[PDB]
Amino acid sequence: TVGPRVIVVGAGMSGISAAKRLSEAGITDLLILEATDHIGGRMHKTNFAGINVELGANWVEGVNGGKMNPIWPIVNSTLKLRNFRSDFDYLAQNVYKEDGGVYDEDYVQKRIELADSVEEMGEKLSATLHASGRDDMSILAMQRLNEHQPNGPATPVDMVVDYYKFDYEFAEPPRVTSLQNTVPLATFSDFGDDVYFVADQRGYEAVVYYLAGQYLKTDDKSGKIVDPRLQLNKVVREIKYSPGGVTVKTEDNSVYSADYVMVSASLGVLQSDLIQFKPKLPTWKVRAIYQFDMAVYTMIFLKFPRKFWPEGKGREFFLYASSRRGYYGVWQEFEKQYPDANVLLVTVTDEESRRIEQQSDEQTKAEIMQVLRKMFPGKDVPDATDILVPRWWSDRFYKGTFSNWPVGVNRYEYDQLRAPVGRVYFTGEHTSEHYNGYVHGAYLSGIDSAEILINCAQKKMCKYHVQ
Ligand SMILES: Cc1cc2nc3c(=O)[nH]c(=O)nc-3n(C[C@H](O)[C@H](O)[C@H](O)COP(=O)(O)OP(=O)(O)OC[C@H]3O[C@@H](n4cnc5c(N)ncnc54)[C@H](O)[C@@H]3O)c2cc1C
Ligand SMILES: *[C@@H]1O[C@H](CO)[C@@H](O)[C@H](O)[C@H]1NC(C)=O
Repeated sequence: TVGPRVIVVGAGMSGISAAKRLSEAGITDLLILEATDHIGGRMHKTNFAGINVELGANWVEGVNGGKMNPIWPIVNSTLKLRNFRSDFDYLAQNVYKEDGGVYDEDYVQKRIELADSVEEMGEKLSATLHASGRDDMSILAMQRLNEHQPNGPATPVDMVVDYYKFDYEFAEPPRVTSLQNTVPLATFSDFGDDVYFVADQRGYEAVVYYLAGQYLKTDDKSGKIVDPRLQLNKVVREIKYSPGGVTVKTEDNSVYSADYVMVSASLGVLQSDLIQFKPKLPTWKVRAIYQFDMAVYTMIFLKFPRKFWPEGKGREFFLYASSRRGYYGVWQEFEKQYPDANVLLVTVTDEESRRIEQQSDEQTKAEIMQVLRKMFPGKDVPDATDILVPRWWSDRFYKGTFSNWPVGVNRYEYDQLRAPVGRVYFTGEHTSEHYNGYVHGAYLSGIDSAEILINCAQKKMCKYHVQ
């Protein structure tokens, strides 16, 4: 109403957080333009076969550690969102042979232990690397170094173990991933090694909503955010920035003025042509944008006439050691989370995600049936009655699921990513210093971006030195 005006592009986690931090400081003249018809962004639930499941973020990652993960209190104490600790101690008993049945546990255990040791030496190595990133390498290069081979895990069991250890976490193979920025990982180093599966019918998005209703006006009766400051179905298509101020044009031809703009759209959106910047963003910034990775993590859901898979102690997570690396490999059954549901969850990432998103649900269901018959022969496995294939990559407002730190990108040029250009500020998981790719990362990045601008608006200090 009175003071500087900031336009926040996008009402995701970091978007909502940023505006909240801005409000708190006094900058209340905010306008949040959100492309979709809902806040939450990549924190989004949907109805699959009469239950609510997550399309996007599904875990609170990093719990029980030396520092409190800011999302965990909100999830466990404040909203008391239904969630369960994920236990992976029994994967050794649950790795399926490409053709028929499981491997000898004692065998698989060796391979897991071996894999863990190679990664532990990765940590030692990573701890010695110069902070300039000068002597950084891919996770694979390290793996090769320890295993004394021209290659990383090359055999069906080893690979699915490798996939589970890395791909299943970062949504890209070890060979594209920076050793120095994932091994070890601050998310786990700081907040603990535990991850917690949110399975609450309100949605994991309830966290975003909770935060949003601490500064945005909500209807006393229904609870729906009624604040005129949040505008849904507003698709920012052009940002005009000059010494004087900023213009923000949306897709319906509205043009807005403000003193500053906070961009919370994903790295993939920035990488696309969705938001045009006039004038064009400096080279240094563009090169930072296009060198970072916007990975794709696809959570394929399936429902079945009956339950043909093992349930009980250490049965939640099972692997499929395909000879075609990353082929329908990581499986999750929901006996605890959605009792009597008959839903399985297979995760694919990266190269496979792009294929699968592009093909018909039927074609996919077909492929998955085949695999499931091989995993459980001498059982009668019914065709899946329903399939869900989240198409995040294909979606213009996301163009991926989360960022991954790639080999080549050093700490400096990562900072160029978060750096502002004029009155154009950036936020989102991909700007998060130590927690890119994560809900908390997005959440904390909101606060940091906000504070950077607040420091400029109020304290009148606006030179940002990239480091
Ligand atoms: C499949 C998947 C699984 C994941 N797994 C985990 C996990 O379980 N645990 C965890 O901690 N994190 C995980 N994440 C990552 C986590 O979801 C993100 O780090 C976090 O949600 C990012 O929030 P954000 O505000 O940075 O981006 P977003 O949530 O994408 O916010 C951007 C918002 O801007 C909007 N938008 C984009 N373009 C425009 C525009 N042109 N105009 C106006 N609005 C625009 C979008 O609609 C969106 O609402 C997962 C993500 C996905 C999708
Ligand atoms: C979450 O809440 C439960 C049940 O109220 C409580 O016992 C526990 O302290 C919390 N769990 C974690 C991991 O913080």
